[PDB]
Amino acid sequence: LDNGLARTPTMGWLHWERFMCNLDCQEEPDSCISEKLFMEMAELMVSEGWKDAGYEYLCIDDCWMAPQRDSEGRLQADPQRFPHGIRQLANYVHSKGLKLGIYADVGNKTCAGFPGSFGYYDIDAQTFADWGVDLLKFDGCYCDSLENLADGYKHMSLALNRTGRSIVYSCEWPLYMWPFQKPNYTEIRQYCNHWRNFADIDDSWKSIKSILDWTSFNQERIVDVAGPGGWNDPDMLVIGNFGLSWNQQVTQMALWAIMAAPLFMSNDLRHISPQAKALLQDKDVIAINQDPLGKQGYQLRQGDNFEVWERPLSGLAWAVAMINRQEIGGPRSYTIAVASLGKGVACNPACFITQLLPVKRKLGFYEWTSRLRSHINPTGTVLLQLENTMQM
Amino acid sequence: LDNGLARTPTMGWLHWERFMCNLDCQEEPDSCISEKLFMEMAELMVSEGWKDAGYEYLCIDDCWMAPQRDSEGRLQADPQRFPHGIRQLANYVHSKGLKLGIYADVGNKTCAGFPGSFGYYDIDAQTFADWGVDLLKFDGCYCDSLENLADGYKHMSLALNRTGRSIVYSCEWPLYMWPFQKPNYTEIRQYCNHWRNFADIDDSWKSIKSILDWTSFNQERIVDVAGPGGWNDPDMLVIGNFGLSWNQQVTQMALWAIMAAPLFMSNDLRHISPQAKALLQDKDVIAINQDPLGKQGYQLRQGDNFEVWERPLSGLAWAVAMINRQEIGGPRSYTIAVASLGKGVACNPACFITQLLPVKRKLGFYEWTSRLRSHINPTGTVLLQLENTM
Ligand SMILES: *[C@@H]1O[C@H](CO)[C@@H](O[C@@H]2O[C@H](CO)[C@@H](O[C@@H]3O[C@H](CO)[C@@H](O)[C@H](O[C@H]4O[C@H](CO)[C@@H](O)[C@H](O)[C@@H]4O)[C@@H]3O)[C@H](O)[C@H]2NC(C)=O)[C@H](O)[C@H]1NC(C)=O
Ligand SMILES: *[C@@H]1O[C@H](CO)[C@@H](O[C@@H]2O[C@H](CO)[C@@H](O)[C@H](O)[C@H]2NC(C)=O)[C@H](O)[C@H]1NC(C)=O
Ligand SMILES: *[C@@H]1O[C@H](CO)[C@@H](O[C@@H]2O[C@H](CO)[C@@H](O)[C@H](O)[C@H]2NC(C)=O)[C@H](O)[C@H]1NC(C)=O
Ligand SMILES: *[C@@H]1O[C@H](CO)[C@@H](O)[C@H](O)[C@H]1NC(C)=O
Ligand SMILES: *[C@@H]1O[C@H](CO)[C@@H](O)[C@H](O)[C@H]1NC(C)=O
Ligand SMILES: *[C@@H]1O[C@H](CO)[C@@H](O)[C@H](O)[C@H]1NC(C)=O
Ligand SMILES: NC[C@H]1N[C@H](CO)[C@H](O)[C@@H]1O
Ligand SMILES: NC[C@H]1N[C@H](CO)[C@H](O)[C@@H]1O
Repeated sequence: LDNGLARTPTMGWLHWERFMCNLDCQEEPDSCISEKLFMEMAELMVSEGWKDAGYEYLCIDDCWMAPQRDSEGRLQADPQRFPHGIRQLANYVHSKGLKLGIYADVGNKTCAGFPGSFGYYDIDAQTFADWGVDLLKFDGCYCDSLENLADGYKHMSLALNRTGRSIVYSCEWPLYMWPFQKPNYTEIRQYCNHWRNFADIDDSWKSIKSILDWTSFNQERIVDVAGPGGWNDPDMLVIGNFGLSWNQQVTQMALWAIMAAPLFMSNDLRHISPQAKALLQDKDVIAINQDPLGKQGYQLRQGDNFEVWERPLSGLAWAVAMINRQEIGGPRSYTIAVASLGKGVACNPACFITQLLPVKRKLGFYEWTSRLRSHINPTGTVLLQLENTMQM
Repeated sequence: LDNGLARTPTMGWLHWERFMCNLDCQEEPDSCISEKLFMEMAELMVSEGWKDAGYEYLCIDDCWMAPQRDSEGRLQADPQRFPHGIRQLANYVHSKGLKLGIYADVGNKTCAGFPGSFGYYDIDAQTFADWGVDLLKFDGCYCDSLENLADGYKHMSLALNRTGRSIVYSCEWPLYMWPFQKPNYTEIRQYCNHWRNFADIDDSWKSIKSILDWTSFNQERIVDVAGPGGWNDPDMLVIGNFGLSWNQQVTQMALWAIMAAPLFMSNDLRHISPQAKALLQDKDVIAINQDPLGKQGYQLRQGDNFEVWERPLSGLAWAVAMINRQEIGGPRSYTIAVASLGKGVACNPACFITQLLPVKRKLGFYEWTSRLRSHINPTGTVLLQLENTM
C-alpha cells in the first residue's frame, strides 16, 4: 500500500490474544475490554519504555462497539465499557505521544457478532478519520463470496485514502481467501500495509511451530512480495504470557525479526517479567526487524531437527537464526560453512559475527573459508548478526 | 512390592531425558554418559540441598555398559566412560549419603542395543547386589512374547529378593503390555516398587498433557492399586530444562504431588535456575507428594477447559489442584463448592485453605457452605491444602 506508512514493520500493542472478548466488566474488571484498560496500557507503554523501543500503536481489536449503530447509522463505542468515546480515547493516546488502532469487519458482522461495515465502508472510514484513528485492522468474518470479500477490502482501502488521514490498513484478506483460492499477493499488497496469512496465534509453542512451518512451506509465495509499505503478518507476539518457555520466547522474537513481521505485543504490560520485557525491548533485535532495507528473511536449511533462517540487511549485513526443533535432551551442536551464509556475501572477504540471542556475545572475525560452530537449546534459537568486513 | 522399600514415592535423579545416550566423550566430555557426570551430580545433590529436600537416589539409565559381557558372562560398565566400575561409583555415592540406581533390560538387548539380561536374570541380580546397587530400572525392549516379558519381570524381582540386598525395583512392564493386553495391576504391584504406565516424557508441554490425560482416562484402573511399596510412574520431572514455561513446570510439580508419583528429576543440576530449584525443593509440595498415607489422588472434575484433581492426605487433610487447559487469553476464573471437595468431608464444618502453588498464600477459613474462587493461568495450576477444623 503506497500511502507512505509502514516503511518498516509496524510496532505496537494489540489486545486480542491476551484479553479476547471479555465483556464481564462486573466480575472480571481487570481483563474486560474497556477504555480504562487501554488508558492504563498507554500509560505503561510510555512509562515502561515501550514507546522508546519503538512500540507506537495502541490497537483495539474486536468487542469495542455497541450492539448496533446509532441514529445516524454510524458505529458507536459501547456506552458502558467506553463512556467517553473513541475520540476522547484517541485524544488521550495522542497526548501520550502514541497512536490508536481500531477494528472493523468487512462482512455484515464482526467475528464476535458486532456491527459489520458492509454498506458503510465510506461512512465507517470517515467515522474513524474523525475520531482520530491511526490504524485499522479489518477482519473478514461473515462474508458471502470472494467477490464480496475482495471488493470490501479494496473499497475500505480507497475509502480510508479518501478520508485524507494517514491510517495504517491491516488486512486479514489472504487468510480468508482459503478455502476458496490462493491469494494474488500483488493485488493484496496494492491495498494493504500488512496482511494476515495464517491462523490465529495462541499462547503455545505449538502455535509458533505451526506459523513458522507454514511460513517456510509457502515462502516462495510470500517472501518477495514483502517490503516497505507492505508486510506479511504472522500474527501477534505472545512473549510475556504463560505458554512459552524462555527459549521459545527467544525463538519467537528472533524469527519475528527474521521475517520482517509487524511487532504487535499481546500481553499485560502491567504484569510482565523483567526477562520478557528485556527480550521485547532488545534494541539489536528490534533493529534487525526494523532494518531500512525491508527484505524479509527465509528458511535456508532444514534437517536433522535443525532449522537455519537468514535475513539480508542493509550494508551487506545479515541476520542468521538457528532453531533446534528437537524437544528432548540438551543443547545440540550445529556447524555451518560461513560461506554458505548470506548467499556467500556476508563473509566475503570476512565478517564479524555477533550473537544477539539468547545472549549477546562478540564471536570475532570469520574468514570466508571458516566454519561457524554453535550450540542451540531445545526449542531455542541462536540469533547472529554478520557484518561484512575487509579487516582480517 | 513388600520389600520394605518405597514406603513413600522414590525421590532422586535419572539421567535419561536430559542426557539420553550421549557416548561422544571426545566432543562433549561434560555431557556424555560417564562416571564423571554422575560424580558431579552427586556432589551437587549434596551441595545444593537436593539430599536435604528428599532426593536420595542417583540413578543410571541406559548406555552405561560395555558392548558385551566379560569372561564370566557378567555385565560390565564401559571401560572408558566408567573406568573405576559401578561398585566404586556406588562407594562414592554412598560416601555422599546417597543411593545408586542402575539400568537393565528384561529382553535380549537394552533399548540402546547393549547386553540384555534375558538368560542372566540371577547372574545380573547378584552382580548388582555385589556392586552395591540400591535401585534397578528394568526396561522391556527386545522381548519375544508377553509370557517372556511377565516371566522375566517376576524372575528378576525374585532374584533381587534372593540377593538379600534392599534394592528398589522399578519396572516398565505395564507400558510394554499395552496395546497387546490389559495389565493386571495387582499382579504388577506384587512384584514392583513402581511401574511405568505411559510413553516416555520429553521436554514439552504436549508430553505432560498426554501423560495427565492418559492417567485421568485410566484412573479407575490404576489409582486404588497404588500405595506404600507400589506406585504409578508417570515418568521423570523435566523442570529446569528448556521446553516448559514456568506455569507448565508448576503444573508438573503440583500434579506429580497429587499423583503420588516418584519424583525423578532429569535435568542438569550444574546449570539450573533459582526458580526451578526453588520449585523442585518446595517443602510443602514435597510433603504432599511424600504423604505417609500414600493414597494417590485423582481427577475429580473436567470441563470448560478446567481440571480439578484432589488427593486425600494424613490427618483429614486434602490436596486440591486446579488446571487451566485453555492455552489462550489470560488468568481464568474458576469457582467450586467447597463441599464438593474431599468427598464432602474436607470442609465440614469448616476448613482452612492454604494455596501452595504458584505462590504460597493463606486463603483463610471456608465454611461447608462456601465456594472457592480462584484465577488459574493458562497451562498453569493452582495447588491448595485443605486442613479440616476437626
Ligand atoms: C492516497 O493514495 C495515493 C496513491 O494512490 C498516495 O500517494 C502517494 O503518496 C506517497 C507517500 O507520500 C508518495 O511517495 C512519495 O513521493 C514523493 C514524491 O516523489 C517523495 O517525496 C517521497 O519520498 C520520501 O518518502 C519515501 C517513503 O514513501 C522514501 O522512500 C523517500 O526516500 C523519501 O523519504 C515518496 O516517494 C507517492 O508518490 C504517492 N503516489 C501517488 C500516485 O500520488 C497518498 O499518499 C494517499 N493518501 C492517503 C491520505 O492515504
Ligand atoms: C524378600 O521378600 C520378603 C517377603 O515379601 C520380604 O519380607 C517382608 O519384609 C517387610 C520389611 O518391612 C516386612 O514388613 C514383611 O512382613 C516381610 N514379609 C514376609 C512374608 O516376610 C523381604 O523384605 C524381602 N527382602 C528383600 C531383600 O527384598
Ligand atoms: C491378578 O493377579 C493376582 C495374583 O497375581 C490375582 O490374585 C490372586 O488370585 C488367586 C485366584 O485363586 C488367589 O488364590 C490369590 O490369593 C490372589 N492373590 C492376590 C495377591 O490377590 C488376581 O485375581 C488377578 N486379577 C485378575 C483380574 O485376574
Ligand atoms: C448482508 O446481508 C444482506 C441481506 O441478507 C445481504 O444481501 C448482503 O450480501 C450481506 N452482506 C455481506 C457482505 O454478505
Ligand atoms: C494480481 O493482481 C494484479 C492487480 O490486481 C494484476 O495486475 C495481476 O495480473 C494479478 N496476478 C495474477 C497472477 O492474477
Ligand atoms: C532371544 O533370542 C533367542 C534366539 O533368537 C530366542 O530364542 C529367545 O527367545 C530370545 N529371548 C527374548 C526374551 O526375546
Ligand atoms: N482471524 C480472526 C480474527 N477475529 C478476531 C476478532 O474477533 C481476531 O481479530 C482474529 O485476528
Ligand atoms: N520406555 C523406554 C525406555 N528406554 C530408555 C532407555 O533406553 C529409557 O529407559 C526409556 O524410559
